[PDB]
Amino acid sequence: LRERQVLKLIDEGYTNHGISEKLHISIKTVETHRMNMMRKLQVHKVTELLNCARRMRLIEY
Repeated sequence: LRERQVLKLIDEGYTNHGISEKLHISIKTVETHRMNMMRKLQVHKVTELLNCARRMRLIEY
């Protein structure tokens, strides 16, 4: 739910600063989610996992 919304925006690009501006000033809170998010799909980091949700690995848009 929470890791789905972020992983959703993250997939479409959204480091943290943006997430904090979208979700709310809580880059820290995300840090906790980022970890869980990875332990959900089983990746590594938000960056690596970001591509997971992407499933393209282009980084063009």
